[PDB]
Amino acid sequence: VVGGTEAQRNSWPSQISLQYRSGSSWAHTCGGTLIRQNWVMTAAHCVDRELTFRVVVGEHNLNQNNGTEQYVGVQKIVVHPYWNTDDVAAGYDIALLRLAQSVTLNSYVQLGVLPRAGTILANNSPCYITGWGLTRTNGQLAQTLQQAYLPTVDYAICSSSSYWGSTVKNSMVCAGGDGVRSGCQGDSGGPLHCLVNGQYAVHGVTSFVSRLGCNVTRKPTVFTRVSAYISWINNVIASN
Ligand SMILES: *[C@](=O)([C]([N]C(=O)[C]1[C][C][C]N1C(=O)[C]([N]C(=O)C1=[C][C]=C(C(=O)N2[C][C]O[C][C]2)[C]=[C]1)[C]([C])[C])[C]([C])[C])C(F)(F)C(F)(F)F
Ligand SMILES: [Ca+2]
Repeated sequence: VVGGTEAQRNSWPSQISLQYRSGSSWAHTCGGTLIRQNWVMTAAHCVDRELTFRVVVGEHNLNQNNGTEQYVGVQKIVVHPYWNTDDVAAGYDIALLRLAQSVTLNSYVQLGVLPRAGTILANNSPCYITGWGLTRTNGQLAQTLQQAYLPTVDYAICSSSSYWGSTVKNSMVCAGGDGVRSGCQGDSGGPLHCLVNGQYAVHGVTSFVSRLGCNVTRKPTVFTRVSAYISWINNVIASN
């Protein structure tokens, strides 16, 4: 997250850290959202290669014991059928991970609330992106969870030529693009929390940024629109 600030410990209890076995240790590779005691929602591009993964809930500082963490292995990975590894702009960047065990919900570990199917946010809606990604374009990962206010840019504006053009589909959500705040490498798969009628709901799964850099004017961070995949999510969970 570029242009943000450290979040209050455990203030985004649905945020998870997706890590892979790097021989001797574990390395953070993507964010994610806990949606069931044993299911995590993330980006397909985070898990479309054969690696050994684990999920950390109740996390804040990646390098120190905070005393609120729970570590659990990933048992099954379900990538969206239409996803193509080499074509992020086509969309369908979403995947569900079935955990080896159910985590214990408490003050530090909670389920993210999903929007009703088909829900579309008004332009400039108040949202926040959270993650341990780079804090600067070509910078380094954040040790502690960061957050940044990232208001939505509606589809009509986002798909305009001065913005993303045809690269963005209606199955995506754009947010930010002021050249100051944005998602960045390592934030992928994480949540875009939007405040709707007093409650925060996870409207997006962090997907991609421009080749020009993370924080670029008129190049908002692009998210998979969660409300476009509600039926799929429900079907996968029920069949597995
Ligand atoms: C993660 O945290 C990050 N996500 C990414 O890095 C995503 C996944 C694959 C590539 N990507 C990008 O953001 C990159 N964007 C592109 O590759 C890209 C190329 C071209 C176009 C475009 O304008 N098009 C026009 C017509 O032809 C092609 C499409 C759009 C996008 C970017 C880095 C250059 C963060 C969310 C940034 C991660 F991927 F998991 C990571 F941790 F590995 F980084
Ligand atoms: Ca920790």
